Amino acid sequence: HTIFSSLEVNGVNQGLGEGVRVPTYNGPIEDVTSASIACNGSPNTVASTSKVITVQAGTNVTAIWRYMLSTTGDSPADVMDSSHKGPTIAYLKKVDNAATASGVGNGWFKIQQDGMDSSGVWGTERVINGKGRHSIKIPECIAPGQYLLRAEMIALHAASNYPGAQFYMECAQLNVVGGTGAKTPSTVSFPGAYSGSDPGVKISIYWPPVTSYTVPGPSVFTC
Ligand SMILES: *[C@@H]1O[C@H](CO)[C@@H](O[C@@H]2O[C@H](CO)[C@@H](O[C@H]3O[C@H](CO)[C@@H](O)[C@H](O)[C@@H]3O)[C@H](O)[C@H]2NC(C)=O)[C@H](O)[C@H]1NC(C)=O
Ligand SMILES: [Cu+2]
Repeated sequence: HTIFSSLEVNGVNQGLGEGVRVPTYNGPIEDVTSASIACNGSPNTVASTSKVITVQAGTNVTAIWRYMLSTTGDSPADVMDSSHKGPTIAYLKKVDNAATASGVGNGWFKIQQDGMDSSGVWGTERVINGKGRHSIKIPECIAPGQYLLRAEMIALHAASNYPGAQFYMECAQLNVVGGTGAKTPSTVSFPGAYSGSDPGVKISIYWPPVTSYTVPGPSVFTC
């Protein structure tokens, strides 16, 4: 249970719910076929925001994850419960207007992931123990313009069967400046990219103990 509730750009937090479409409730999405897998949604309620955050291509934004919207601390229990082991992921989607576009459909490409490392430490643990900081590099070679940023943590502690995986995601509204447009990504759809039978979605992380993990979705886009 966790919420991506603010974005940091160049050392500066842009504000709670400012340019990030936040739900009030920190519960997961569980159905990978639901339109809610894109930018959260029903049975949650998601707030709108008219703020679009300007970001320089080639630099990093930081998604800031908190247990609740009211949370003010940054210790592990203020981010997410440490049972919630799994990957962190981030995607971009070019849109005409980042304040009104839904996220649902084709256009997403993956720009960041952190699965399980050699020491069996998971991406989510690095965020939990890293003050909730999920750092994501905006590619330098993409076309400038309006984008949605989808930042995600997947908790796999109850994912032996499907449904079981817990998907925590929110979408931020960006204006990417300075991109060269040198490369055009191949894209996937949400819903569509993840299936219930994917080996990184339906997985027992205890029996046997995992030493390699396949993060779901397409491969990472690089310049
Ligand atoms: C900007 O965002 C980048 C992600 O999109 C991020 O890159 C990642 O940084 C981490 C650590 O800084 C790297 O992780 C590993 O490095 C060594 C082996 O490579 C390990 O010993 C560490 O434990 C750690 O897991 C990621 O590999 C790296 N990913 C990529 C694609 O470069 C940058 O750190 C972010 N930059 C800033 C300034 O925040
Ligand atoms: Cu939870």
